[PDB]
Amino acid sequence: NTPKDQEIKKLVDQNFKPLLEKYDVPGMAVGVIQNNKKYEMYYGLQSVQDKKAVNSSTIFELGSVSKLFTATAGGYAKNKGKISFDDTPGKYWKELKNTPIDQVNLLQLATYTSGNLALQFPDEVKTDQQVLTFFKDWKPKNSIGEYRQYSNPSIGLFGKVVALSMNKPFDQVLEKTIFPALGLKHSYVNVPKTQMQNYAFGYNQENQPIRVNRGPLDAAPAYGVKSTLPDMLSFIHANLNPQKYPADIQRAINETHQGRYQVNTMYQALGWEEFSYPATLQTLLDSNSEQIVMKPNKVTAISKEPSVKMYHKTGSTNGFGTYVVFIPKENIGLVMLTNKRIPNEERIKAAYAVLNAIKK
Repeated sequence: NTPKDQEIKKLVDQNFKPLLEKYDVPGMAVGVIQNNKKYEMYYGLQSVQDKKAVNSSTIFELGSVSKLFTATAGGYAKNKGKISFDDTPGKYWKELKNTPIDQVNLLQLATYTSGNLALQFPDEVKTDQQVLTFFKDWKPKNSIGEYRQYSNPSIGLFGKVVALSMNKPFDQVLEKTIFPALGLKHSYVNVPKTQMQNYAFGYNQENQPIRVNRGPLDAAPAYGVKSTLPDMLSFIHANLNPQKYPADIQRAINETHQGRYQVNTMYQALGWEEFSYPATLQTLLDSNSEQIVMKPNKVTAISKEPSVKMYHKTGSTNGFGTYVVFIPKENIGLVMLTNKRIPNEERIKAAYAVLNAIKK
């Protein structure tokens, strides 16, 4: 006999701990939640030069996992009657009325099907006026709704519009409404001075300390959130148990679980990627392939609406890596946070190995 917490720690040691030496990663946090029990595993240093250990207070950058909070905020505003996903952005950002982008609906912005939005804002797009000009000069390429092209400006505009519909800045939408509704205590769009001692350095591919800095304000819905391992386990708990939360945030969480279309084996939900469960490892790897992440792909309507499903999301910044995954009917999920990027495939593979080996 070996206690469960030790069995899970041994599986994380076997599958995630070797990644630290393999990719010269300073620090890592891995959390598993199973049947509402949380297991937290911390490795390495949040700051190499300060010899400061990663711990339950360490704040990491979530990168594109930030989009899951934007999606939740959108689900919240929709089920509060503040927006319809059939609305267009010019209904809320009036300067976009009578522009081509005002033909694209909010759901299409949130799920990357406008037809002509690239992965990033151009480097020169920094001010609010440059963002306005960027979207005013947008013209459709592909037929709207036909093609998925993963796009930070696309979901950034969605987040800006959600915020406008709630009459507050997006940072306030998350920090004053969504994070508290989810019970998160150390999640931020802007880390306060009192928490800077807990904000890990990111480390670039030369193991030099860095931190996210760039992009316009309206990129924050795409990659601007920072959080801790306990907070991300609470967020997974909320996604596994939405019925335990008040009606408004319950409905918001459920909105993010609804698949909207497919590209091959991947269901695009709001923020989350969704898959039939059990999913093959290759299905999960394909979601992060160059073909899916970097190129436009024709979308198809959902045919099989999976009763039994799983969800995941990767995220990265220059100096950080994130992976979150959960499986509702196995009552289980996992979060990985690192302060150095490692290949997405390694994150997915390690999590797959751990989750499949944990005893039910």
